[PDB]
Amino acid sequence: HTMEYQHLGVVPVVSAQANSTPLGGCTLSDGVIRAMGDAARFHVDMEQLWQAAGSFLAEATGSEDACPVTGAAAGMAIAVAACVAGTDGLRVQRLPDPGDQPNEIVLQKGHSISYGGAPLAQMIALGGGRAVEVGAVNETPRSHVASAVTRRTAALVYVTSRTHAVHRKGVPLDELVAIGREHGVPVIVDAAGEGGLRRWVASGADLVIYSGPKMLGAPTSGFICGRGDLVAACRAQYSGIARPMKVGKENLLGLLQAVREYTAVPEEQRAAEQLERMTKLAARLDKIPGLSARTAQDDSGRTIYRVLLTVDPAASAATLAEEMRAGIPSIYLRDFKLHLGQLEVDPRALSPDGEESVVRRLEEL
Amino acid sequence: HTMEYQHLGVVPVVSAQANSTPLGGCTLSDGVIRAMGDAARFHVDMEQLWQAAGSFLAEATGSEDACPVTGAAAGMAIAVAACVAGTDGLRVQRLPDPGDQPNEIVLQKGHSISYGGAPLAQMIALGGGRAVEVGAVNETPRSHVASAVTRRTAALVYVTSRTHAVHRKGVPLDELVAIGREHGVPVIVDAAGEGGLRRWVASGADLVIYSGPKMLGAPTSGFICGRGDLVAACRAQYSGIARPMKVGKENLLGLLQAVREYTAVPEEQRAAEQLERMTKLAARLDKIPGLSARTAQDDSGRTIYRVLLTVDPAASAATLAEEMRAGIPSIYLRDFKLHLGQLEVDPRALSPDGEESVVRRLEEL
Repeated sequence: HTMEYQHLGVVPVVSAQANSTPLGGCTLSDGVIRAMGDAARFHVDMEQLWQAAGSFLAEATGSEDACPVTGAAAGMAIAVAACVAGTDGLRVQRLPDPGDQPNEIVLQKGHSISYGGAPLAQMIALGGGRAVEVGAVNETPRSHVASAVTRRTAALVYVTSRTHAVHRKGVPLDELVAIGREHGVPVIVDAAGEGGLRRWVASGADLVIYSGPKMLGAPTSGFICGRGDLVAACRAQYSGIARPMKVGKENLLGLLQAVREYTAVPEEQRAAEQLERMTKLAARLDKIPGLSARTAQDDSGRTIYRVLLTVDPAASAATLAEEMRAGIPSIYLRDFKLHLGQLEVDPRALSPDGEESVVRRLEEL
Repeated sequence: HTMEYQHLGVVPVVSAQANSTPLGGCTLSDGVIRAMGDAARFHVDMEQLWQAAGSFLAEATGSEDACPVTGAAAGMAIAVAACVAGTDGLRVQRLPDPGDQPNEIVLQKGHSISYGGAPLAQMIALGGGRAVEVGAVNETPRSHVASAVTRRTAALVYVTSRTHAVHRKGVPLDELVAIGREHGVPVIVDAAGEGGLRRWVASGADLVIYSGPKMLGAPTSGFICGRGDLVAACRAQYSGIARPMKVGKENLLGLLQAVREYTAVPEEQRAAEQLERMTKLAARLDKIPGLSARTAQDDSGRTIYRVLLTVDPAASAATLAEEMRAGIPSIYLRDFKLHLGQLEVDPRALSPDGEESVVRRLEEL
């Protein structure tokens, strides 16, 4: 019959570390799945579909236009290419050679992140740019950034993630927009796993990048929204460095159905339901022998709740984390606080049956 | 009479953000002050004093030898120069020109910190080296570091601070030592504000840098301890790039008296006294109108305690922080958690009269 994971010997896993790309991103709702199936039955003008999908994604973000991509990593490469090559078909097809165009891409040292091993500076190089890192991980003064903007500067890159990037004594986004407007250089925003669909565009940034499977519950996909002229320069890159970064019509329709369902549920019900589900889950874990648990808000200051595990060695935090990933139902928890002897259970990719699969696997030790 | 701060119009300040360099570092005990005064009355062979002070500082750290410096920033420059120029008097006096010596200094992207605005890579350039940053702030695989070590590599730099540097999915120190021993390249450790005087040397690193005023309660000073041959190459740099980084005999004797007093008080009494003093201080603050307080261990996982303030806007966290630094007794608190609407009160530079100066200044608002 139809091939499934069990046919390939791939047993599913339990994701208690949110929508990780190495874990397939996220699971789709029945509506997202059905949208991918209906789009796979007809031939459509992809230029007309891209223009229509862009206006849909721009309205949901309050921006001028939008351009779908495969994800946040491809979003950065295309956004940089749009600022370097523009819409000239010959310059587009000559990238990553910048030719005679300014291609310096300025960013703070603390924002030099990696996309699953691929550095953000490598995505800048694919788009014909050269990364110029300013400041240090613990400090980057505003004057350091403004002095780094010259006639050879093509764009400014800002990473919003307080999990993968560091912002301590850095330059805020509104300061970068003020710097960009002062010299006339675009500002590119990496908002890969951000839930706010309008706050980052409202900052005045020219291009804002979202990843699909992170929060919107979409298949492998993404989009770049912002100013109309630069979003138009993004689309032109699909005749160049963005040609290998294909976006199938099934992924795009599945992405639009994910946004329509995301903008329907209010953020209050999604936060309250998670806050009450993790409060009930933290009680079941705190009663385990030699394990303390409590509901804790996101340390970065977001409306996301999890269960901070206190793996006291009287009952090893590092050894116990590997024990969960090797059981019969493979379970992946957040281990960023393993140096503090702690672990976390993220509910953003955890099914109700997945919650029971974690309490049972924990009770067996 | 004798000139003091009041004669210059400099009014003292209250340090609730530990021993910050911009705040004069730290205050000295009566014994440290007396040691600086007694050393200022006699002429001594500085080579004999440096040899004697090195053996004293090496015994307290369990290393082979030690070399005093002005502080952690100068420690990095001299340690790099020791790995690049060695002990050749001509190469020492030709730095920061490396000549024909290998001068690549490999470090993780997350460890590219700054010393009060001066980047760590700039300190590497002063010592005749070239910084090679590997990986990203959120990830740096071990293979990335080992592949970056070539015949042109002079040393490996590791920053221990979990406050100013990022270690998330990075390379641990014992892995760097294994990499250094594999290729035969020294390992340089920035342990500026570390309290452990022996754990970092015991890791096998060749050179370990400590800053005086940070934890040891010393005047402006510092030292580099580690392997004998490289510590000898550090001393030779004082005929070169370390000549402007003078260390007066008063600062050095004051540093040794600080180490003798530090190794006398057990870490149990210093941690218990702080844990009980901040527990009593957190109760006086939690009773303030619209302010919650509690004793919290160091988020990085250290035996240091502070009072996490919950500045609810019902009674602005950012505005209230500036209000404390502008009062009649200027008070500086930790504002690294201001994005979370919080603030901290560090007791490492807070006198008992300084504690009362903070509760009174907080009660006046």
